[PDB]
Parts: sequence; structure tokens; C-alpha cells
Amino acid sequence: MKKIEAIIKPFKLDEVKDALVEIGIGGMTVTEVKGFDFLPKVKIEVVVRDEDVEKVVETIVKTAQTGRVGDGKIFIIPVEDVIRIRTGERGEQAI
Amino acid sequence: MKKIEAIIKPFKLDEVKDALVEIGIGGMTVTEVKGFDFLPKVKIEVVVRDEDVEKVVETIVKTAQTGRVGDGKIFIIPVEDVIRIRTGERGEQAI
Amino acid sequence: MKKIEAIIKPFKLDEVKDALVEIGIGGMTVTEVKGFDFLPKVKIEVVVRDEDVEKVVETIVKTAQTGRVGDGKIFIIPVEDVIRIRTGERGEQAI
Ligand SMILES: [Cl-]
Repeated sequence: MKKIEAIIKPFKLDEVKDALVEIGIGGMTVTEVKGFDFLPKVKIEVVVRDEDVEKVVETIVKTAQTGRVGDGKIFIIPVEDVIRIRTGERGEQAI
Repeated sequence: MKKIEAIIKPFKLDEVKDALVEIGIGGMTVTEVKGFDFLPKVKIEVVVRDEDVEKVVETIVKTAQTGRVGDGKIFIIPVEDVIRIRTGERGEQAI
Repeated sequence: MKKIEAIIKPFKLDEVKDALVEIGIGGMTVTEVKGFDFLPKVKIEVVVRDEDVEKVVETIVKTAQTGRVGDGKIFIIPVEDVIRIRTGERGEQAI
């Protein structure tokens, strides 16, 4: 599994959220952040199976891109395990 | 060492914070976030020794669980090093 | 590449931001957080080449330190890839 941390322009949040739901993303965590003068940005985090990382990255790039400076970045970070708090399920069962 | 990133329901913050302090957690970073309509959630991050990860995960699951949808998730992420800003101590000495 | 996550005292943000720009950091993501009673802190995230991690860590420690309790911590987390949303560039080209 991998954590995908994407920092995007605020006005792109609805579009990116909808696109991710479209490709099957079950849950996401969003945080208001600032970056670059510090400009407001939005962080989106999802944790997905290894085989689904590329489709997610492609979807975010295509939906969040404007071609202008400050579009943001995406980091792929390893995750050794995920646990669903409601049930105690782990791994594939927790995503 | 491992980073433990837990996303929980807001009203569970005091209970989870107290439980973690109870099991010996020395420090934690909390962020107001949103997730799933975006509902308010709270992110808690702690970095602990490998041998202490399971006890922390169990404590968070037991204290943050309600059995209802949206209880959240916990991600275990590898950390290659930790540095204490005040002293420059690293590793076990920085936790 | 590595993600560097630093949690510092709020009043140190301008100084740390300037120092990082001074040593060549191209972009950073800042989040208002709380930690330890929860006191306000600021999280700074940068992703850099492996050979630049130590210089960044040293710069943050030197600029953010006060010698007093609560100065914060720095976590070094592996990053398997970085993607620049504007162009689709990855790796060294995306930093
Ligand atoms: Cl992370």
C-alpha cells in the first residue's frame, strides 16, 4: 500500500475529489495548508493498493493541472499498514 | 521508528489524547482536517519505537472506535530518523 | 528523495522559511497544527534529494531552536516518487 499526498490549488478541490471518487477511491483526508509569500493550497491524502497508485496519480495530475505555476506536487510515500478504526481490519481490508 | 497517522472523529480527541499519554506517548501533533460531503476530523501523529507501534495502534482503535461509519483510519509509515530541535538529539534520544 | 516534516514554534516560521529559501529549497507546504494542553505549532514539509537532507535538517535545527521545551521535532520519511502536477515531471525533475 502507498500513501499519496497531493498539494493542489484550492479551487481544484471539488474537481479532484469527484475524479477520485469516479475512479473508485473510498476515502480521503483533506487539509487546508499554505505553500509556494504563502498562498492557500489544499492537501489531499489517500492510501491505496500498490497496483492503483499510477491511476490515482494520473487522475490527480489531469484534474488538478492548469499549466500555470503553483499547480502543486504529489508525493508517493510507503505505508507498512493501514488499520480501519471501526472494525480493526487491516491491509486490503482496511482500504 | 515509525510514524503513526490516525484520523479520528473530533469528539474522540480528548479520550484518545489521554489514552496515549497513559501508555507513555511523549509528544503528538494534532491537525484539524476533513474527510469521508467533507466532515470535520482530527489527525493525530506520533512517532514511536518499532516495538511500541502495536500498543499505540491498539490504544487508538479501542479509544477512537464507536462502531459507526466514519470512525477513521490509522497509517503506519516508516521514519528513517527523528531529530529533536531543542538539542539536536536523534533516534531513540529524540522520541 | 526524502520528505522532511518539521514541527516548529509559530514565531519561528519566517526565520525558518527564509533560511530554507537561502539554502535553495524550491517549495514548501505549511500547516497550522497543535502539539505538546495543545499549543499552536507550525508544520513545514519539503521533499528533497537524498544528498540534501542533512543540510536541510541542520538549517532547520539551527534556525528553529530556542533551547526551550517544545521546540519541536523533524521526521525524515522515505518518498518513492514526486510528481509535478503542472508538467507531469517526476523525480529530480519534479523537485
Ligand atoms: Cl507522511
